[PDB]
Amino acid sequence: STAGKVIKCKAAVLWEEKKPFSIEEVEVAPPKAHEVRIKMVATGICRSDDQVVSGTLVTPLPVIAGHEAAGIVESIGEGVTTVRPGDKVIPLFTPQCGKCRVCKHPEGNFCLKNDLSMPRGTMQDGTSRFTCRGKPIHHFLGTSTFSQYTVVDEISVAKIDAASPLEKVCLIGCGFSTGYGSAVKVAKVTQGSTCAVFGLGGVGLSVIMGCKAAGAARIIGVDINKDKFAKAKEVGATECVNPQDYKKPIQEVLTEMSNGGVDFSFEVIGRLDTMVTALSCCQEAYGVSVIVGVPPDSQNLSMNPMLLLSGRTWKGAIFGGFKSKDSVPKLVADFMAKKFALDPLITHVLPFEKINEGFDLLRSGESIRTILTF
Amino acid sequence: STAGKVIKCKAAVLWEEKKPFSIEEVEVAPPKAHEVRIKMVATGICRSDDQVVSGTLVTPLPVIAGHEAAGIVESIGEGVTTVRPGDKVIPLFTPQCGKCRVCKHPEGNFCLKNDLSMPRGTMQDGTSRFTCRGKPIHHFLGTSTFSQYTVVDEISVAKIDAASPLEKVCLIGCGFSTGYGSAVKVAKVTQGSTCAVFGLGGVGLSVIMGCKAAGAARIIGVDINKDKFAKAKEVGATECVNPQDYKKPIQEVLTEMSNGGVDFSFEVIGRLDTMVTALSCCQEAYGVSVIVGVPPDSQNLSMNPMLLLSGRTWKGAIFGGFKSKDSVPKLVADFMAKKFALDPLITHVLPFEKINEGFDLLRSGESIRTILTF
Ligand SMILES: NC(=O)C1=CN([C@@H]2O[C@H](COP(=O)(O)OP(=O)(O)OC[C@H]3O[C@@H](n4cnc5c(N)ncnc54)[C@H](O)[C@@H]3O)[C@@H](O)[C@H]2O)C=CC1
Ligand SMILES: NC(=O)C1=CN([C@@H]2O[C@H](COP(=O)(O)OP(=O)(O)OC[C@H]3O[C@@H](n4cnc5c(N)ncnc54)[C@H](O)[C@@H]3O)[C@@H](O)[C@H]2O)C=CC1
Ligand SMILES: [Zn+2]
Ligand SMILES: [Zn+2]
Ligand SMILES: [Zn+2]
Ligand SMILES: [Zn+2]
Repeated sequence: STAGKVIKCKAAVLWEEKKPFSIEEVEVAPPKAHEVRIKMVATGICRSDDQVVSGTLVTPLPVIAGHEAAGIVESIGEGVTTVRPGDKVIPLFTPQCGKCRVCKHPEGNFCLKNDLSMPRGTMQDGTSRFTCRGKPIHHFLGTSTFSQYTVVDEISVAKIDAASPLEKVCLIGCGFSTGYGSAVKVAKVTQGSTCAVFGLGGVGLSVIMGCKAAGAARIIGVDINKDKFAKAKEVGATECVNPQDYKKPIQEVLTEMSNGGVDFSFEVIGRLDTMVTALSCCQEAYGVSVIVGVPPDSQNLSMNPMLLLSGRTWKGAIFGGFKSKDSVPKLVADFMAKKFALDPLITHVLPFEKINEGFDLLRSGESIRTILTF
Repeated sequence: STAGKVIKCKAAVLWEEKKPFSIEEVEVAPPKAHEVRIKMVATGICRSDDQVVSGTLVTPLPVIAGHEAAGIVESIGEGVTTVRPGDKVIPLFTPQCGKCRVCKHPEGNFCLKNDLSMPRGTMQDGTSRFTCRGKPIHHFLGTSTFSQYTVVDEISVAKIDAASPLEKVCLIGCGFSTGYGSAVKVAKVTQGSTCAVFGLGGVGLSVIMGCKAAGAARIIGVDINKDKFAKAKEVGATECVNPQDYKKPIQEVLTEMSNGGVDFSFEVIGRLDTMVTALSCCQEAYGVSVIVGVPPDSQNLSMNPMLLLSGRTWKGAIFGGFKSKDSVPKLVADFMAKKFALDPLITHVLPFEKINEGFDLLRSGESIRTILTF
């Protein structure tokens, strides 16, 4: 009988860029029509949430960040049909309305109801469910998972297996699905191909998992932090290279290593220069390069379109190209059936109250995924 | 007999950039091992040849330009197995060695023996078969068709049907195949899709022919020269737009016209700005944009990689992605079988001696293809 009532609970509020989060009481309004209020159980720390703190991923502040999570439905608003109270759910930072031209397209996943392209930091109705110190607080990507309770639109939540371990499957809400799908769905990596993966964090490791699942013969991990190489090899990298070790640009190194360029490359960092390097290192006639990393806000890259004229394909994707609400429950079912592993991404576990310590671990280079438990 | 002897003949020599072609006597050496000497019958004037004159497509000078042609084999060197004297042939500006990693790849066509990436202006053996006034003259793309006779490597020639009309099928050597293949093979335009085509010259009109052949429902032609619109509609454009008629950037106009972005766009001009505009006007989640136009040498474009992160695909191709020696004879057979039309591309037919007048028709906006006859 919190149904229909304001919930007071602890959240991690970001009042200002480049500051620690503030763990303090917020008010969470009850769900309106076609909204769902969720008791959070676990949430991952994704680099994207750090990019909000840095101001390189722009969204209105003050904000409740967090987008990679799982929890249990506390209550549903009028007209909700796809979840019920007590269901295990993953919030969907890329919604799936099922009605727009993108949701109807066989390839498209970047649903037109998204709050990513022109971020408002609201619910679909352009309002906020969060108050803190009597002030309205923004949502983030329609999820806001750094809170003991959040409210999401129905098109931004999926029901998952009632027996799911939420402290693992939260990663299906961002890192795992994004990297894995970038390899298997967006690039469509082929058997016996040579792949290069720039960035060996939680998302790059999931790209290597996808490239190994698709049968790549060679998977070259690229990182300036050599501490990341051991885990990259554990999940399928065949060799790792640190650009800092070489006199020549790493695109020339990777072209040499692959006897004329790789089949597939992935940028999984968020830098303009590595997006161009990753395109250049794929074979000039038939290579494919996928951008996964989030670039610094409003900045343009410079490149020579002759890289494309010879035959390269350049593409990007959100959330591994997966239609979110269709895909997430299937990915959970596949995890439950041991079709892929999440433990290699989880390097640290902390209670929610130690969220700043978890951000310090990511910023130091020491962690892949820290899972926060409520 | 001419076999085994130097031929003295008329060619159009380009001694330096931004000068008219010089019609004069050249000496054409006999073919060496694995070379083919061709009597030219017809050659088209392609914008790429004008870009050599402008200095925006860099190749060593002085040069015999011309790459879109057909002729008859005069003689063969030792070891030639794929053509014989008397055969009708089309020179291949993109070769097909059949042995390199690209030629062996199911998608690749940019054969590693090409003279496009790092142009030397020679035969495969690094020498020239042309002299003029006692000076060696460079080849262009392994073809050099602005000459009564040329010598090509065997991997740069295809045998075609003995009954084909060379004054039309010369366009299968460049413009038609480039535009048609960019639509049907590189973009893989789908039935009922909406396409935008930037540039309505000979290659852009061939892109429209391919989009119509693939069953596109809407084909929007874009040109600053409204005199190009009537012929674009004859070969399948459903509507034409001139960016100069609008207050808003044309990417915004096309996104509005297509109710949120086109399925397929094509840049068929050669400008950095229209390459970015064409990418932007394709739907952000599932759009495909193909670069066909040749950009100005050594210039980089500037773009926001968020255009790709949402889901766009950006790709370019040489020669419509066709593997050149396999494809050109089949395209000629398909033309003989009335599967497509070439007459709509031909606006002017001039004697070879009128090459400069042909180029002035292209520069003035008055022609699509001028065919020069020997
Ligand atoms: N497209 C999408 O849907 C999603 C994109 N993102 C983005 O993916 C990127 C990766 O996220 P995570 O794996 O969580 O981050 P992470 O920070 O854990 O991993 C990035 C890795 O890149 C390495 N790196 C940094 N600079 C480098 C350089 N110059 N050259 C080579 N390696 C370098 C770092 O050492 C680190 O190991 C971030 O930009 C993030 O915002 C994350 C998930 C969703
Ligand atoms: N990728 C490949 O294998 C090939 C590429 N090319 C390139 O394709 C391009 C087109 O070649 P052609 O059709 O022979 O050229 P063309 O000059 O006949 O056609 C170009 C059209 O673009 C239009 N145009 C110029 N500026 C424009 C602007 N700012 N906005 C909109 N329209 C504009 C012109 O009015 C003209 O109708 C050239 O860059 C050529 O070098 C041609 C053939 C093979
Ligand atoms: Zn939708
Ligand atoms: Zn994320
Ligand atoms: Zn080859
Ligand atoms: Zn051409």
